[PDB]
Amino acid sequence: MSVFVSGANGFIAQHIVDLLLKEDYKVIGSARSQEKAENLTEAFGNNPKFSMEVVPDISKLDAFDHVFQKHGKDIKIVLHTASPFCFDITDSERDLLIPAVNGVKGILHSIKKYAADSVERVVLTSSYAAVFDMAKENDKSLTFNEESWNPATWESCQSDPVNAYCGSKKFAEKAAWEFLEENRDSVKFELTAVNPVYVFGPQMFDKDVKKHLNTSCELVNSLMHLSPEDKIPELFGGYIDVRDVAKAHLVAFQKRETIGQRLIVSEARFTMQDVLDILNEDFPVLKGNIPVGKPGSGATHNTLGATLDNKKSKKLLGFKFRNLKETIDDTASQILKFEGRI
Amino acid sequence: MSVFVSGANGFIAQHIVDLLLKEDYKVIGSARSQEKAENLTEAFGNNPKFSMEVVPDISKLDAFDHVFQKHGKDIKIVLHTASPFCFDITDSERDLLIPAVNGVKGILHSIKKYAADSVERVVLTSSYAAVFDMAKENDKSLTFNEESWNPATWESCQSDPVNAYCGSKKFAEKAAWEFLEENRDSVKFELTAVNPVYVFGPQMFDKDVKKHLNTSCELVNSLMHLSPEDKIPELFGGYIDVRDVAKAHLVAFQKRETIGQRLIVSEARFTMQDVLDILNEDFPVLKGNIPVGKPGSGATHNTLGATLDNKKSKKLLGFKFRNLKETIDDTASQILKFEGRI
Repeated sequence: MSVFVSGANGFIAQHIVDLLLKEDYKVIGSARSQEKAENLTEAFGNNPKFSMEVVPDISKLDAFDHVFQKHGKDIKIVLHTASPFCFDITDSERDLLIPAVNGVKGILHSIKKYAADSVERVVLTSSYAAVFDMAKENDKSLTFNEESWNPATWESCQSDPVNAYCGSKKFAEKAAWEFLEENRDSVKFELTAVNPVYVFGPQMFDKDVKKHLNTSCELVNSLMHLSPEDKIPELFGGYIDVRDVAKAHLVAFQKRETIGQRLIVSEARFTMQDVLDILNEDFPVLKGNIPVGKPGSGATHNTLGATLDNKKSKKLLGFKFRNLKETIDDTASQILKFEGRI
Repeated sequence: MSVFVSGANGFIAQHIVDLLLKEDYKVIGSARSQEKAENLTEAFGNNPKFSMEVVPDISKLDAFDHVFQKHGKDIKIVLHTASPFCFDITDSERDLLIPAVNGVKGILHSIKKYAADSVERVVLTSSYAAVFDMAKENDKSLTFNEESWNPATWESCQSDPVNAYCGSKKFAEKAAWEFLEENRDSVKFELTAVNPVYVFGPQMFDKDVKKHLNTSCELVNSLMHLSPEDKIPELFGGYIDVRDVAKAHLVAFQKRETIGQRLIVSEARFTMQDVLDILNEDFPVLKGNIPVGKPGSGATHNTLGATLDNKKSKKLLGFKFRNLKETIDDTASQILKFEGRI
């Protein structure tokens, strides 16, 4: 009853390890170096049921061979949360697209060779970037669901860095499904994809906040630090708390009904205005020091773009998600506690 | 006199090498790998006036020690065009900001250590990203010039990946001027920064087009492959032809008047509509197959944002720049001829 979590030091991944250990699973994780592996096992307080392997570069196809060669008979569940450790914008194909695809193909081929009969479930951390149409998010008449796929092609997505990045998520998820479709009679596992939107919420450990804020929580951090007259960035998307994302990964491998499914983990829509309203209303230390904008004109009070219909995902997952106030509260409070501002 | 060109296989740098050889300089370049080094020397016809050294990682502070130790007495000009390879958007400080700064400090420390009395001129390839205020580029009432610096701070630029990247360019260039200020008595060299906008134009060699289009020319390529009913991306900026950027690097070290200067190399403003108009007007093979948009509504006919005042740079450089028609024509024609469409 052992579970392998790749890139276990990640924002989402640390919460996954946390939940797994609280549910009395044995957990094996990967990090890019011995130091990082040690830091994490120490952070969890040398739990006997938690062990780490070192996997320095997941962009290589043989990266996960040793772990499955050494522990393959013992691993029942694989939660592949790790993404290629770095990328660049020139030669998108060689430096972003190909590594993204191999980053998924490698671990699956490791399973096929050293654990074709023991691994029962694989959950892939995907993204809403593999689902949506970036140019059509603002179209109120449209609806996107679990069956929606990013329309960008291998060639067309290379237009600019942002499109290329979202394209890499599509082709990464596609390679997973393709591997299983073709190797179904050669592997025992079933596959599920978890597709988060913008991920907010507290870091698993308080020390992390200084270095390890993800892209979404960085947006909150910057808002907290803007002057009263500073401009408000224009952003629209779904939001989800990191703990709900972590919980969804467990439900993804635990339930029969999540087999072969893409699960969009999103609670509702937001804009930066919605985040600003919460910051102002909930944090006396910030009130008067940050921008105010136009209170109550964000997506928590209005329909501002395409409908994200993840009712299937919600039904399948079977647990209620944290709202924006709660996730921003926890995110902001943790940063303010790290800054000693209380 | 022997001119050192870091990252000599880059889009701009290949043109710099071409120009230098034509003016009968001896050239030493660097590339991240032996393969790339050998590919470049081959492409230039195994010209014995041109040699290549391997420098895998420019952010390691001893990166360039070997080249300047063995060639320091001979190297009189340094054209630092290389930027860190790879980046990451979660830990922007560790994976983007610090490497950018060290990618500049390293080579300058190498020069101080091994070529303090011989290197006479250093030219840094910086960027208009170090000059502009991204949020104010919109505002017609505002002007940016050679004395303008990106207002983003080390903390504030970390708000998002685009801002972080732009911030990294600021801090890289800042480190260069600071190094010279603090070491003026211990080094001989004078410093010049070249700061390009969006760089369009033909690759030095035709075979490259398949893999090696930079971010800006990738925009042109993507426009050439849109259907008549596709929507056009919304983008505003300055433009410059790659050959003019390359020439400017030579002028930047050849002239006395460019000592201690930041030179913004930009001809005029553009939007994607201006690019579309050129593609439709000059290429029968594209017209009727790509969007038309709203012809003549672009930045070549209208004022659509802040004024880029580089009159000082243009005067100091002393040569006229190619216009948008010219640079897009050459970009598209090379792609079309590579696609056998002519």
